[PDB]
Formats: sequence, C-alpha cells, structure tokens
Amino acid sequence: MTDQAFVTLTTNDAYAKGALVLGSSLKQHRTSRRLAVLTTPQVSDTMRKALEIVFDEVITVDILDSGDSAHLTLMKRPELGVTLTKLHCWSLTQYSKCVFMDADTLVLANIDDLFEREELSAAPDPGWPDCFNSGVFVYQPSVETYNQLLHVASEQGSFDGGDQGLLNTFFNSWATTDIRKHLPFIYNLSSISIYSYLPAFKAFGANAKVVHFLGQTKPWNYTYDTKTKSVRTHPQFLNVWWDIFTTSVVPLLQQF
Amino acid sequence: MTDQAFVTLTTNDAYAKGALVLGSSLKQHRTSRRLAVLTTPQVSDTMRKALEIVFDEVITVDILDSGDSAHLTLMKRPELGVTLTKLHCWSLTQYSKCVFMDADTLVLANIDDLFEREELSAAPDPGWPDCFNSGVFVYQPSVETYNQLLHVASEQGSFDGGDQGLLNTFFNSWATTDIRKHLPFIYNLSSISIYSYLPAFKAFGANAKVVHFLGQTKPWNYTYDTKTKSVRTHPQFLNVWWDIFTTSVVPLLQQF
Ligand SMILES: O=c1ccn([C@@H]2O[C@H](COP(=O)(O)OP(=O)(O)O)[C@@H](O)[C@H]2O)c(=O)[nH]1
Ligand SMILES: O=c1ccn([C@@H]2O[C@H](COP(=O)(O)OP(=O)(O)O)[C@@H](O)[C@H]2O)c(=O)[nH]1
Ligand SMILES: [Cl-]
Ligand SMILES: [Mn+2]
Ligand SMILES: [Mn+2]
Repeated sequence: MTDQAFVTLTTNDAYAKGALVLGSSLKQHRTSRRLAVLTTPQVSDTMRKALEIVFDEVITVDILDSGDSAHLTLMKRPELGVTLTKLHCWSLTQYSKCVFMDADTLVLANIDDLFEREELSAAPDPGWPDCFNSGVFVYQPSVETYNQLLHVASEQGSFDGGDQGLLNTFFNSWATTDIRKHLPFIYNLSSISIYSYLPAFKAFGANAKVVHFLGQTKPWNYTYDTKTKSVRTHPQFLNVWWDIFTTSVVPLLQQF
Repeated sequence: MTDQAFVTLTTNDAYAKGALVLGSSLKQHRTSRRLAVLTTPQVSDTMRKALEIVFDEVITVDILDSGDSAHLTLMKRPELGVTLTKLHCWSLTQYSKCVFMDADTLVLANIDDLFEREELSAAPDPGWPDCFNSGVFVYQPSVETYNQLLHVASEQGSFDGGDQGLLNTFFNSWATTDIRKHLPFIYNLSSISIYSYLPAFKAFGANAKVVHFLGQTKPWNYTYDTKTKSVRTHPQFLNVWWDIFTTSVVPLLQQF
C-alpha cells in the first residue's frame, strides 16, 4: 500500500534514535506500508541521512518559520511546539490513512491490521483511560482536519499542555463511541504498565505488539552493554530497543 | 425499583465503614434502587446493626462454612476468599440487575443511570485499561453465572489473585466489545488517577460520579480532624468520605 503509512515524528537527534529504531522495527516485522517521518531542521544531517534510509519519506516541518501555518499558534502557545509539529501528520495527504506512532514506540509484531481502523482509533491511556494515548493512532490525513486541530490548539490549547489533551478534546467521542476505535492496549503498551499493573502484564504482555516507552526516561537515556546485551527493573523491552539500535541503527548511522 | 440494587461487600468492620459511607452516599444522592450488602459473620454486631439501617438488605455469606458452594474453592485457593464472597453478589436473584460497588467507593452523584447498562458493564482499569476495574460493575444476578464464575475460580483461579482477574477472564469480551459496556471512568474514578494523570483529572474530575479509593490506604486508615474537617496530597475526596462518615455513619453506629 503506497497510500498508507506509519508516520512518526522527531524534532531532535535523541528522538531520531527512537524514530530509527521504530522504523527499523516496522521493517523488521515486514510492514507492507510506507514509512514516513516528520522531522524538523534541528534533526542533524547524520540522523537525517539515516532517517532517509529507514523511512520512505522524510518530511521536514519547521514551525519556527513564519511561513508555517502553525507558527502563529506556536508564538501564542510555546508549550504546543511539539504538538504543532505533530499535527502536520494530518498534512500528509499523499497518504489516505496513517498510523501515527510516537518516536519512543517500538514494534514487536506486524501491526498492518491497524489500517483496518478508522480515524480516530487509539489505545486507552493508562492513568485516565477515558482518554486515548496519542502515542499510537490511526488517522486520515486531511488539510481540513489539520486546520480544525490547529484552530482548536490556537483557541483552547491543550488541557495537558501536549498533543494528547488536544487530540482527546478534538476526538472526544472516543471514550463513549465505537469500540473499534479503542485499539487494544497491546498496540500501545505503556512501559510503565509493564510494572504498574504487573499481573495484567504477566497475563497479556506476551501479546504486546507495540511497546511505548512512556515517562521521562527514554531508551536512549540508558546505557547499554553490548557484550551482555542488556541496559543499565524489567529491561526486556529496553533490550529489544537497544538490540535494534545496536544491530541496525548504529551501523546505519556509520554509513550515514 | 424493588428488583434492582446496588450491591456492596464487607468481610470486616473496617470495610463496613466504607460500606456504610457508600450506602449513605447512595441514599444522599437519592437512589431509587435497593441497597444490598454482602457481609460475613466477621462483621461485628455494631457494624451489622448500622448496615441493617443503611442497607435495605444485609446478606450474610460464610464461605468458611462447608455448606457454602464456594467453600471447597476457598480451601483450594485461599487467595480467592474475598473474591469468592464477592461472587455471591450473583446469587442475589431477588434482583434482576445490580451495580456491584466496592466498599471503598463513594458516590458523588446519582448513578441510577447505570441500570440502563447490561452485564457486564464496568469502567476501565487504569494501569491495564483493557481490563475493567471490578470495583464497580453492572451485572445480572444468576445462579448459572455464579456457578460458572465459581467453576472458573476453581479451575483457573485468577490471574491477579483477586476478583478483578477472575471477572476480566470470565467477561473477556469487554475490551473489544460493546462500547456501552465501558462505563465512563467517572463512575469508578480511581483515587490514584486523581494525581497520576492530573491534567485529565483537572479536565474531567469535576464530573466524578464515583470515587474509588484504590491502593493500600483506605479512607478509614486516615485520621480526620472534625474541627478543621480535613484528613491527615489532594484530600478532597477523602474529606467527602469522612464528612459522610462523621456526619451520618458515626452517629448511626452510636444508635446501632
Ligand atoms: O522533544 C521532543 C518531544 C517529543 N517528540 C515527539 O513527540 C512524541 C511525544 O511523545 P513523548 O515520548 O515525548 O511523550 P510521552 O509519550 O513520554 O508522554 C515523541 O515520541 C516524539 O515522536 C520529539 O520529537 N521531540
Ligand atoms: O479485606 C477485605 C478486602 C476487600 N473487601 C471487599 O472487596 C472489595 C475489594 O476491593 P479493595 O478496595 O479491597 O481492593 P482495591 O480496589 O483497593 O484494589 C472491597 O472494596 C470490599 O468491598 C472486604 O470486604 N474485605
Ligand atoms: Cl459499540
Ligand atoms: Mn511517547
Ligand atoms: Mn476497591
């Protein structure tokens, strides 16, 4: 499918590492879809070159440029900078349907069946499960939707200072409407829950399709021993991320 | 409705305090339904007498008695003692439909609209939101369902050593089937989430219909200053619980 894509985002080199691991994981599990990444000019040439290899499309978004439609909203609401760059995922009208995935996600199994879903399909957020987590969602690119999202960001901002609040407010029927728009939690399995509700993880965690490295500490904030093949609680997913980073991404960075 | 009920559970005097506050809160918000409480012989005469006043029906369940259908399962799986007592909520076939509520819940608004729901309707659990939280659920009493639940408890036990695992395993279509069986989170608002995902709470918490005092520390494990009318983070709900306990329940205990 040349008209459907996974779309991720990186505004810097650190999240580009995640993007590269995510992209690699999607290729590893043989996606039949395109891979697109929103980037900013702050992503360095080296990360960019690697992103150009891993991804089928590298889109450059610069909301610091006043030529960008979101720039005036960034001025008004700096807290929404990442959110606003993220919203440009809706501008990818070369694609008919996309799965947005946070750059701190990791694919463990083919998830092309997400493309059966409609906008807006997303997994519940742990913590407040009547909100969906915006780290993984199925959406339909549309300039109108983009404009409407931008408009809401401008007018209301986001109840949580990020995209999740914004997306939940805009797609507010999610909690009460259409169970098919609730992506199984295994398609956006928060790394925290992989020890928060541990019995549930024991019971259902082996079904994980997507791990989402929530919280302050991202996989690249860890040190990884390449000999023992383990990072420096429950490091299983961290080690998968780092195995991909070590195996696929680091050498890729070295050929550029 | 004489055939529909809120059903709670207390196996001891401490949770009887919760039961009494819950029951009082349900009366406070003018439920048109019956109030039933499952109790064990371990609930003391004083708590019982108060329970007999607050609740329309006090049911005594004794799974330590070998005459109980669950007793043999308790022997096999002691971890399920509370769960097994709880399952007897399905034996309440005097009622056509019930809302089970944990004794550590607190009603903040009329929730009689829960009786529009079918078995099994429950709110998502924070932590693993493809499980429902079993602190509040709409169910239909049935000896068959009771027997089937008991059978599963006997054969598999519970993936989390409690009722939640058991109920989720038995009612396992919940996550993927019928959005109407997802009770809004506000009908079972985990006290933890009232600081875990705090922006969401700020945004939606004022809509709270039911507060669920999750975690080790229950409202009765707090000290409450009756003069300042506050307990000894975000004590709002604790103070509501204690206002009811102080105002309604304590004097009630004193008249028995
Ligand atoms: O400084 C940042 C912050 C986030 N992001 C992107 O926006 C998403 C926001 O999710 P993040 O993982 O940062 O937040 P969390 O999921 O931990 O709550 C990331 O995955 C990245 O794709 C980015 O590129 N640069
Ligand atoms: O020792 C106990 C433990 C629990 N329960 C009942 O079973 C429910 C189990 O939920 P609990 O609040 O204890 O667990 P949590 O919701 O905190 O995970 C309680 O609300 C009570 O109704 C009880 O009566 N005695
Ligand atoms: Cl539905
Ligand atoms: Mn993320
Ligand atoms: Mn409880």
